[PDB]
Amino acid sequence: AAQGSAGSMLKPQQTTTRDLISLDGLWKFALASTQPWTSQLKTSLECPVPASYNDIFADSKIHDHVGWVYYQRDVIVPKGWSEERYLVRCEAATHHGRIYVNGNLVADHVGGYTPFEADITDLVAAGEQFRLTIAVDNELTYQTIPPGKVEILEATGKKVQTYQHDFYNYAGLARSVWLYSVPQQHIQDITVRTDVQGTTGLIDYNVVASTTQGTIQVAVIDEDGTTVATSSGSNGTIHIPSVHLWQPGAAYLYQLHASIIDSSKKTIDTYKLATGIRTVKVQGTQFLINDKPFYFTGFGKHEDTNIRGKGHDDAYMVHDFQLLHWMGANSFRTSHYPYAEEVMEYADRQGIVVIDETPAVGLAFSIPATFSPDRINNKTREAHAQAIRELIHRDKNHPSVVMWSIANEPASNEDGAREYFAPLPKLARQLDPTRPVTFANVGLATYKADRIADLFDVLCLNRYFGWYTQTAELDEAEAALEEELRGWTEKYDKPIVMTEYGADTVAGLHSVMVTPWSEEFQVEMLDMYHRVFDRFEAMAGEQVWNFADFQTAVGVSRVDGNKKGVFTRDRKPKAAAHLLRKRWTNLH
Amino acid sequence: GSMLKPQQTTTRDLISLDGLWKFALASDDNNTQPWTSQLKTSLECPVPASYNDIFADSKIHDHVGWVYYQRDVIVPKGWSEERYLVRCEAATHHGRIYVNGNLVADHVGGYTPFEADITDLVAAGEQFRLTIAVDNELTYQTIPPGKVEILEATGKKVQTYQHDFYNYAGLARSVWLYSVPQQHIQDITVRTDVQGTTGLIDYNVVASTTQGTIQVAVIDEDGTTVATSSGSNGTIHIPSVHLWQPGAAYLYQLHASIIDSSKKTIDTYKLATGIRTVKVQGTQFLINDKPFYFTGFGKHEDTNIRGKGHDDAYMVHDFQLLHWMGANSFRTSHYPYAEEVMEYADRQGIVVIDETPAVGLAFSPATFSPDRINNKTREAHAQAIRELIHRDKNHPSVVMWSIANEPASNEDGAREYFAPLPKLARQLDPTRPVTFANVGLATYKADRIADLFDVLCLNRYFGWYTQTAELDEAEAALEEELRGWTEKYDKPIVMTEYGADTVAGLHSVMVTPWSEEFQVEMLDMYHRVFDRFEAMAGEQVWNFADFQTAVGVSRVDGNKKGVFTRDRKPKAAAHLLRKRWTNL
Repeated sequence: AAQGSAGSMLKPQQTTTRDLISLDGLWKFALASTQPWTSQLKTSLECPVPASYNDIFADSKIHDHVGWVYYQRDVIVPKGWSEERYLVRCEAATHHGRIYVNGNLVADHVGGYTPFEADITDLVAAGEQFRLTIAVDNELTYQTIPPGKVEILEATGKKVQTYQHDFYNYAGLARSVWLYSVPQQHIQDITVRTDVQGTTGLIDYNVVASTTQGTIQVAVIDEDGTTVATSSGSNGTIHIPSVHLWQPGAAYLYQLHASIIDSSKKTIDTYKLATGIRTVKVQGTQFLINDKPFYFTGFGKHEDTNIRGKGHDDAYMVHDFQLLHWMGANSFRTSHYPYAEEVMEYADRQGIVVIDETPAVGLAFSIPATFSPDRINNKTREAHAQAIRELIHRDKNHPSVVMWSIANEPASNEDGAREYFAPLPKLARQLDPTRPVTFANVGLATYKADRIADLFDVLCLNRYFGWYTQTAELDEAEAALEEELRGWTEKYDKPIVMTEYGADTVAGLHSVMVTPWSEEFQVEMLDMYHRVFDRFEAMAGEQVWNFADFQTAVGVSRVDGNKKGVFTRDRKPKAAAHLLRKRWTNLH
Repeated sequence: GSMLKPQQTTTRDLISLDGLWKFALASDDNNTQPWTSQLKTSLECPVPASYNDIFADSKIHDHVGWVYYQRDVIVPKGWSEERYLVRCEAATHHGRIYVNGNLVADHVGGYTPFEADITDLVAAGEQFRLTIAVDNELTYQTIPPGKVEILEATGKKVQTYQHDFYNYAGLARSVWLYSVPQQHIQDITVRTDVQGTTGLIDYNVVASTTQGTIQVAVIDEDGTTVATSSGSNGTIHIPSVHLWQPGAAYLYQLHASIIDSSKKTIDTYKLATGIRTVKVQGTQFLINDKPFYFTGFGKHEDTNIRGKGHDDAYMVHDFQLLHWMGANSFRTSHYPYAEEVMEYADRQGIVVIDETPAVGLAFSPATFSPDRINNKTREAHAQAIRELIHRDKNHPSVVMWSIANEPASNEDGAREYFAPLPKLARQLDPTRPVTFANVGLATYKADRIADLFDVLCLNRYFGWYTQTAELDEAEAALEEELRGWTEKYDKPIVMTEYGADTVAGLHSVMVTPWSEEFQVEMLDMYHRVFDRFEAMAGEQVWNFADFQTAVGVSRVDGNKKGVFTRDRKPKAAAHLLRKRWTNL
């Protein structure tokens, strides 16, 4: 883990040449008390892996814990492995993960939403058994990339985790853990850039191999199963005659088979990696996927379900996606962190557009000046960029991912904000020149007051007039909102997307009168917002906040988390769901 | 036709096949044999789950008949010289495994494993297309029984059945590819006895071939081996044993290895056992020779979207909620649950009543005849006992088998039907008492099955059905029945189920059903009566949590008799229970 760079490999898969093993299951679990990774574990406490631990146990001490926790289990390297290089991966640690093989530290990793792994091949032998213990610290600071500070309670002395975001600070191994193998000479990375000449579809590729052994073949197969182009070399471009384009309601995916042939006509490594072929351009006030203009519809979302909290779930993913299709949503935004990788591949097959967001949420203090040597400084920017790299490295390939979101609701109206943010969108366009760049702008940072927006390609606005400013005054709110829309459309020649608009709603709370927290009120606000968007020709999309009720930090104005959900936390449609379905399916 | 739960050792390997499978349901195309081609679906269905609620699509949820799960599988290169097979922890009722178009297994239990040795069908290091066909149709001969019918006007197929809960279908439990040595261990058996302070156990391993020798280590929780033995089976004493107790789980690990001509280990298996005895004497249920009282619930394999699908987190949380409220037991309501739950219960010190999938042997027409439930049905019923007991025999947590829930034990034919069944059970496993859960109509007068069973499991719901909202009246009808049974039979009585429906948030200070308060009052008044009867052996409230059911004008989006909500939140009764169960 180095400054200015990203060292993950490709998403482990199984092949004729590589082997894959799941470490998911229950693991022994305990709380920081000393040096637990040097002996076995002493607990009847077992925690499921793909999951956040906080809610799992029905224990207050555990849920409330500030610091490190310890997952542990034994592992056996299959005896079939020697002559194969093998290693241990975490798709994500809560925030700060550490990997111990038997009681030597083998990896330390600061991102909370991106993979990390350790090559253990010289460290254990094929056929041998070791003690995998993984340490996850949930502590946020001013330098950690969702920012925060631990404090202490004057009377009881209890440790307490402050932060500036909405959603609860769920910790642990939220994403699958793996033990896999790769041949000594292997493909480590692949870069795919899809473009279109007339009707001919060309993808520039780039394959990275552990050594300089043999050569690099690439077959490119269609959905039916018949290869449609081939190539040699670590890099080039591939021509596809009469391409089936990946379309935002009509996913087409070709399968790029990268192989590492040895001296002779023999395959020694291979890797299957799906791409779809699509361009993304912003021209002025317009968002083009495949040179036709596009309008987002959908939600910012969360990784949040009932007991597992943030832990990725196969069936909620599929269900969630069906609800999107049910209502004719075409996109969503990975809200305030990168989601599980498997959600991105699913999004690709599913033909859903994604706004991929770094875990930079709450870069402000006004939910004290936020950009200084105290709160958000240069060491913080360093971590912010560190996170931009790992996200892009990981996600660069998904045709569904369509624009990077640098941050949520940063204090972009304050002195200091511009210096801070300047290198970040520039980093993004550099590492990946194919997609546009944005961040979701807060209400305070008005068109006048914001000093960041010009550095970005698309304008993403979060607004809540009918909620905060004009509380229940929908007409006075329609005033405020078009005031603001005008301001942006006049000052800038970018396209605009409402990334956040909504109102807390308690399922079953009804009222014939104007009343916030009533299914009815939610409808009305949503509806008048829509009416306003349609009168602005500069709008390029709309994302309700949020998909579904979700858990947040304890708070008096938070009714057991955030209820701005259009669906309940158990995924049941409020009235708003049906409004959105009616608008999204019945017009363009 | 099963084998020990696959596990990774030094000599066995093991891959999970869980994840997104291409999913499609059977239509009446030209394509009558979908298992020999790529599926036309662009639907991916998650595996550990069950499919009905997953797709937000009616036709899918409503479907009667076959569906197909399909995916590609790579047998590892290193697997050769080794023996490998594909296991299904469970299907919906009827599962068929196809390996490259080839029918390789066909299995009729709904909640137990089935598997296929495919070592000669696919080459190690090669890829194959695995497709699994699961049929959800019940009949008079399936183990939950029921008939399929046709809606007169529209023509739509519909599935009738007799039991409460919804008929969630699919691959509700994990799928595996796994390696095993040519000369492998196939089954193990453990029987734990207590002889004063010393624990004894009789191991019985069954390997594939008879060369080399069988060796056994028994390691304590601290890593130190504590008795050793040689031979395909023998009996072990453990000096000052650490007993598995309902309050305090303790699990010795039994390593059974298959030594060869030399001093090398060709195969090996790790099998957890707890040392504990179950005796029923008189009206008493004794665990390790002290009186025991079941506290807890009938439960269900039911969560929100995955339906019946096994779930690690809800598992762990559920148990944490038993601990929270001082529960000590539960009943695998109306089907054996997933294997790993039973394992977990072992580690957790939670006692289990293991029930077969046999509910709804009741048509309230005459239910026991050559039409509804005949010998053929009874064949299948004995098969489930075989497969249930074969799989679960080893668990210190499992403490009783439950033959069936709420059968018409009061009708003619009932007796001829059940007779062979508990005999079968006691023959397959002498170490545990046998029961079934008695329905309300089958009173202590009317019932004609009960004498044939070790423990009496009942599920009275007077305050609900009978003296609906008349608790004083229900109290009487309740104690009347308990006099009856305790007067008539010299056995332990456990209220297997009991309690009233309740809507979270619905409240009242008076006697009003469907209010949180009414539930507390019913549950309570029952406990008052249980405490007066010396023959009582345990109480299990009817239900851990709300669960989905067959659609009904009397079922508010499922059953709400649950003590927690479907997303597992405490109702008023949860607290009443916690108070009683922790404190005395």
